[PDB]
Amino acid sequence: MKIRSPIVSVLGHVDHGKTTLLDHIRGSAVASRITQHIGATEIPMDVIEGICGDFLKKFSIRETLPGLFFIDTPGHEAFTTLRKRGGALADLAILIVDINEGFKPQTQEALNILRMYRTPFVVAANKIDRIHGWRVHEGRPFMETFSKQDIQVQQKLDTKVYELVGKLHEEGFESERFDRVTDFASQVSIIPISAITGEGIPELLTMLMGLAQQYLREQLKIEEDSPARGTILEVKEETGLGMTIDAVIYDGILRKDDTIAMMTSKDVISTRIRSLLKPRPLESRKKFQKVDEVVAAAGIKIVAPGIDDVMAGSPLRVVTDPEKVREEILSEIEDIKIDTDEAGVVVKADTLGSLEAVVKILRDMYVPIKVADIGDVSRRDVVNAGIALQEDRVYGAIIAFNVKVIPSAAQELKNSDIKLFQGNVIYRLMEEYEEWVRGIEEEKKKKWMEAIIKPASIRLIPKLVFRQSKPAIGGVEVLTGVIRQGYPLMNDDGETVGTVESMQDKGENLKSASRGQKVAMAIKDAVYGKTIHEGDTLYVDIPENHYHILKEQLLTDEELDLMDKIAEIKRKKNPD
Ligand SMILES: Nc1nc2c(ncn2[C@@H]2O[C@H](COP(=O)(O)OP(=O)(O)O)[C@@H](O)[C@H]2O)c(=O)[nH]1
Repeated sequence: MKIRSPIVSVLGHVDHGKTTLLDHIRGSAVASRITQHIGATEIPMDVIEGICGDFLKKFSIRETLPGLFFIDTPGHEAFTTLRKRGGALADLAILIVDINEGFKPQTQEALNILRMYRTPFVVAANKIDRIHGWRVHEGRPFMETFSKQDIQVQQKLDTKVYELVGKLHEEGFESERFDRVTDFASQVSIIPISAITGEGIPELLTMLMGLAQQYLREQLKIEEDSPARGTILEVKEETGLGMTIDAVIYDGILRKDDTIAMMTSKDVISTRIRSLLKPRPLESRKKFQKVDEVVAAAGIKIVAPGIDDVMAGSPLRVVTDPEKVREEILSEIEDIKIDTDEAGVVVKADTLGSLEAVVKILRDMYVPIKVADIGDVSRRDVVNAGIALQEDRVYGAIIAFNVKVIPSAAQELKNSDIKLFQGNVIYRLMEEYEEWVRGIEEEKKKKWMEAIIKPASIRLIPKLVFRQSKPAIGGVEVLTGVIRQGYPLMNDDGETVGTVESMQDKGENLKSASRGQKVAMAIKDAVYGKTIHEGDTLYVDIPENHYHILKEQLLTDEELDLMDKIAEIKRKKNPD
């Protein structure tokens, strides 16, 4: 057993500086007296100590770590592909943000995933050299170069830092410029830097080491002779070689003659490795260097037969026991794909990692999942959604992340009832889904409220009697509420006097009457001069069970007052 290098991802909105930042650290390494990796950069502890001043001396873990293994983040800003059995492949992260631009959509998306997988991170407020009036002091610690700026320049920088603090706060994260942090464990540390200039990088790396000191212990233990465990980051063609796999090994050893298992779009496969390729060491004509093996804390390119359909994000396992590896990979993938008869909600994502991100977020929002898979929305996805709609329209929806819609499914989707949420920003999709369930929720109650007998009051206008009884008919004025056709009416003493049979507003047939409308009303079972009298006030005879639904669904002010009045009336022969 040994302690490996913490794996570090660099996340952030396009053009905010992820690449430039990595190149600068790479450069400080290149300029010294280092193993090369495919898709990653290892910065040895001695290099880190050379960049960080005596500032690093406060962190004892530096004496036990080999260095920091930076991931040169995947294809097209994927980042969720940097996955591992359970959560993130990265042990730590740097969230880069342009200090002059502020938080952008991609920035918030990364922030949500970092919180989701509880990955410790630091925030690098990049491009400080672009603040008006800034005088560059090449590769110097932030504190040193900052103290040489004009006072109004120092102030402009802090204004931008506090804007970031403001944004992180709205997002549920307390934070501060790194040197003003009071609780390192609960506040995000913000390090202002210039990736192009090198300014601030020393405190940036020092804070990363601070994150390691605070959080990383057993997660870094590796068994260097155990069968390698890794994650496939890319599956791509390479000139002269066929399909190739770029992977990061996070535990164990991978040898050039090993058999490795992985997941394809259909099943678990294994392949016997032909070559392990790493970049040329620092006038060979070869683009790569062959290697016999590699030990955890490595990025490698693998050449092996039928890997065309291997999924990016798939676990990579050296095989000892064929059945155990297969079931172990299947169980992992099983919690991400999903296809059952129960629940509802159909999810489609562009990659395994993204699908996993959506599935987890949904599971946190306690939304059941019927289908979750990779690929464009299909007719089958639509049909399955329709099936789930049957037991709550809350599930009659398809959440499609960075995926297109198959024409066949487009047509199937023609008939409504099936809501389609499309987008390349996970938090927005979840935002939209909630405000969607929101409406569906209101549209539901209002619907069952229409079936509830509400409070309403009526006054029998004197001298406007058109029929004494059988259908009793007379002029009426609605006092409070909304009297409806069918409503039961009761005496001032709770005695039932009849039901509203029909109403008419001048020449209009009304099923509902409100305010002080005054209409000719027919009251079934009532008889003038006997059970009802001119001038009387009549009240809706609200049922007990219906009355109780004052709390289970609450209604004008006058209506409220009336409800109490109606309660007082009926309480004359049965309290409550
Ligand atoms: N002035 C300035 N430009 C920077 C800085 N960091 C990055 N850039 C520039 O911003 C552009 C995009 O950033 P880049 O690292 O290349 O790619 P990325 O992962 O999308 O961030 C490039 O033109 C960089 O040269 C910085 O600190 N200062």
